[PDB]
Amino acid sequence: MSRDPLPFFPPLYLGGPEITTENCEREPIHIPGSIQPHGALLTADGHSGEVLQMSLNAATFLGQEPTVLRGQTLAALLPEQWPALQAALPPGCPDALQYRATLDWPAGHLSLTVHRVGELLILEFEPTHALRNAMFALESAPNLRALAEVATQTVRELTGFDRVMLYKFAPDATGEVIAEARREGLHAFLGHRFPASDIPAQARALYTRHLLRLTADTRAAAVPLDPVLNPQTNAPTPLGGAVLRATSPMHMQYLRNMGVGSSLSVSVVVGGQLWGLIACHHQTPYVLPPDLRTTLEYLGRLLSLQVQVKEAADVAAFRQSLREHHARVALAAAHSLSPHDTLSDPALDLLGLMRAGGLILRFEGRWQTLGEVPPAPAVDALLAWLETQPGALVQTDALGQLWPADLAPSAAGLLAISVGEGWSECLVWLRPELAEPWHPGEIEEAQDLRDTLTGAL
Amino acid sequence: LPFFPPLYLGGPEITTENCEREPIHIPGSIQPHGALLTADGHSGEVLQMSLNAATFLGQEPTVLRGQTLAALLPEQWPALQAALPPGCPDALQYRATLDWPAGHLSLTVHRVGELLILEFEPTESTGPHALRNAMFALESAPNLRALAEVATQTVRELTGFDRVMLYKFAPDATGEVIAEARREGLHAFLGHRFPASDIPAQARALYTRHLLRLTADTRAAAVPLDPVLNPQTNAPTPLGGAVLRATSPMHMQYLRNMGVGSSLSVSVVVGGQLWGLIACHHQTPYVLPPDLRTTLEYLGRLLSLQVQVKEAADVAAFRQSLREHHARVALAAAHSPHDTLSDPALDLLGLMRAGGLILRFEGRWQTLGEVPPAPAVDALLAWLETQPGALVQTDALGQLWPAGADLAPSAAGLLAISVGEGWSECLVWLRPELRSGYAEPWHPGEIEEAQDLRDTLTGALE
Ligand SMILES: *C/C=C1/C(=C/c2[nH]c(/C=C3[NH+]=C(/C=C4\NC(=O)C(C=C)=C4C)C(C)=C\3CCC(=O)O)c(CCC(=O)O)c2C)NC(=O)[C@H]1C
Ligand SMILES: *C/C=C1/C(=C/c2[nH]c(/C=C3[NH+]=C(/C=C4\NC(=O)C(C=C)=C4C)C(C)=C\3CCC(=O)O)c(CCC(=O)O)c2C)NC(=O)[C@H]1C
Repeated sequence: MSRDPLPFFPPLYLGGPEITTENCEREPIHIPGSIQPHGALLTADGHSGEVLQMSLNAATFLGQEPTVLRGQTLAALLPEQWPALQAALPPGCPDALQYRATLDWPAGHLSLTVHRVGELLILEFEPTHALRNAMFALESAPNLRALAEVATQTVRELTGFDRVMLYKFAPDATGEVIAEARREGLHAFLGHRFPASDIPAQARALYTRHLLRLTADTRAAAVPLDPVLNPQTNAPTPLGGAVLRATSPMHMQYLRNMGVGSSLSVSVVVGGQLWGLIACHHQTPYVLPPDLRTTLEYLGRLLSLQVQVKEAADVAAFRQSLREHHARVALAAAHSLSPHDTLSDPALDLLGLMRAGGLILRFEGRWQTLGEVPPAPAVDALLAWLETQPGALVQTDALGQLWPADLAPSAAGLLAISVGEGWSECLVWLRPELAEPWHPGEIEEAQDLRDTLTGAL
Repeated sequence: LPFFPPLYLGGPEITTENCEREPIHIPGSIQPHGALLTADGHSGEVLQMSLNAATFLGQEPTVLRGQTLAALLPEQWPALQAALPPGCPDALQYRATLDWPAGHLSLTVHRVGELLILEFEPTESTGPHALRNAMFALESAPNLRALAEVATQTVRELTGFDRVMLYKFAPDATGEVIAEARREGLHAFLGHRFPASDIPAQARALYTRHLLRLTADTRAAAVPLDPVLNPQTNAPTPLGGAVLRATSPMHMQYLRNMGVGSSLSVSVVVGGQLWGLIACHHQTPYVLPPDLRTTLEYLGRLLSLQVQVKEAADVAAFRQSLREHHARVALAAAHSPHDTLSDPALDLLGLMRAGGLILRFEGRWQTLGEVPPAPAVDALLAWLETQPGALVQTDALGQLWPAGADLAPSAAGLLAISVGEGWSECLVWLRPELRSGYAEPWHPGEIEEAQDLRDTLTGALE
């Protein structure tokens, strides 16, 4: 889930491998060299504004002759916008930043979206309060599930989409539909789980930076960029920040198998990490208007923050229940005439403090244990390994990977603190293999215990 | 003690002595840049109208009253009932655009009790999308101060307002301008502190529920509702959820003293509590368009969450630098509280950057540092006993506790925690007045540190 994606294969127009379920992660979805036909795309030099590339539908769509359009400057094409465009998108700005305008064209009202990648401007053209009311229901939501339900119902009312889901990522990057608003007659996805590869790592990475993407018509063929390569670089044009970017054929096929005619998702990003997706399906082709997409992008940002805040409160609520327990222990440690007698007291329940299966206590050149632990030789080896570790805290949810593993029945997870320096005196909490991850609160609680014990002893 | 009656019910004239009792939610009047109707929730019979309704709606108030929303708004009336069902929150709004002989007309409707309130104002996505672009700068902001600066700069670019401030409330409801974006030439309010009464309790309460309010023209007279009382109840019409609500005259005077021609603020609400305000000033009258107001309401919601997150990070960063000291204190508390907590080695004074400290335990008290004399301490402790909860904190003890204003040399700022219930045992950190009546504000990290101390001591002593 946090892993960097494997490096991309070349695209099909550069003779790249055919994409299968075995090589999902390596499809270069960001450089399809093509767009969706409900809009037109130009690329232009960031300095001169010379038009370098155009989609093959762009001449017809803008009503200019191909030869005339290619080579023209944005000064000539977009005299009113060109000045504002340069100011809004200065060199080195993020590629997610966008200049947007509304044009009159000989095709009525036309939406223009511009963004910058490297030395290249990418211009996308396409034809062109209920949220405010849902904000109360969003704020009121007493938990993540309730919030998910409100979000999906809200988005469905906004868009008219036949299905709207909140898809939540597990730490292994598998997903679960935790909420769903759907048209009567459709079978429910609610509660269904899906493998990591249904949204592969390069997609999840892309979706952490570019927060909305869509397929307007799942039966429509992509329109190529001409030339397909960027003349500046003689390399593929990055289209990750372009909403008109052509969708992965693999995914479009998957959509068609689901009888989905149109699709849209918005990223839910929490702590720089992709938490989930607002996933929308329509049975029929549907170009969602640009202004409504803006609304969904806003909803995504709001929901992201609501999750971050709610999760922070769960953490704080959990850590509060470790202070009461910690106080009991600090009290005992203050009076202690021997850490062995005090800390091994079942009444103190140092096991339960960390939701551990086992605990090793070493003090005064001897150790003892509570709960399920490895046998004495394994404990001795564990302690000998610990001595080699720098710092005063070691924590792992898979001891095997860090310390190559046979202790996994009782000691798959490990959390150890030095009570002083050198690990001559220490506590080691152990957890069995499924280990259940140490909560960040349990880690800080261990740090607090280190201080307390270091002082008291 | 209750709100005073409004002026049209012969209520007291509002002064600096009786601020908190002005019923700002029932002024029985609106701002003249729009029109307001009220109507029965069931029948849609028009019950009240602003005396200017005629300019906006084309018809005379007397003529319009008695007609139904079915007759007046045939297209919207069906949708209006569905959007605002009985018992819905009063913050919920139906909105529409109407065609009128003169561009268009913006209609905003909301429901209070058995009453629908309809607001009409003239109207004509640059703003919504300009917000989208600012979201990156908001997310990027590395701390609360930087976030505050981005927020104010963003709002100023959206609106064109001459000044945009982020006003943060202390827990005693005193405030500080923690960020400011202003036109060239204006003197800065940044860092200035203001007493609780500049935004009084009933205003702050209203602002926790209704998140945007404005004064379009600070020299323009409010337009009365006719009749002023609600025929349903023979009582004042709640206008708290109406953006056209007339502004408190006291506040409008304050705005004029500041050379403010137009004012708008958005509530920053964090944990159901008013955290602060995005406060906007224009030197000249300015009706912000309805669509831009919608944008600001959205920004306020977003910023509320961004503030909570960014502020939590500042607190954690601050408390990390106090961990060694905190541990020392927790260790000592785990072991007579008088002997332990008075120990200079613990330095409970320095923990909170305090000048003084009162320790009450076992029916006696003692002090460290600069403190008031015994009778003042006894009075302070007696006042504390009357306070609800287990934490009292103030950066200006005088404003909250007027009899304690004379303690300002040693006790301008106060932070007190109960170690039992009822304040029989407590700690009181004191700070001197700044070299008026304000002490250096308590950092939110020092507050949570105090809460942690409370828990530890409460547990250890029981
Ligand atoms: C070889 C890899 C495969 C693959 C590729 C793939 N998938 C996406 C994007 C999406 N896949 C989604 C999956 C689901 N949609 C649903 O409705 C459900 C279940 C109810 C699932 C699991 C979703 C939501 C997306 C996001 C895009 C969207 O909103 O429509 C991509 C990237 C698409 C692009 O941006 O170009 C790729 C390459 N899909 C597979 O199933 C595996 C075999
Ligand atoms: C004795 C009465 C007083 C009084 C009452 C009062 N104040 C408000 C509302 C506001 N006061 C604000 C204060 C400030 N604006 C600034 O620019 C600064 C500092 C530079 C401060 C301290 C603000 C921002 C508001 C909100 C309204 C707005 O956004 O303009 C009310 C309620 C107004 C209403 O909603 O009807 C009342 C009754 N304020 C005083 O200062 C004293 C004179």
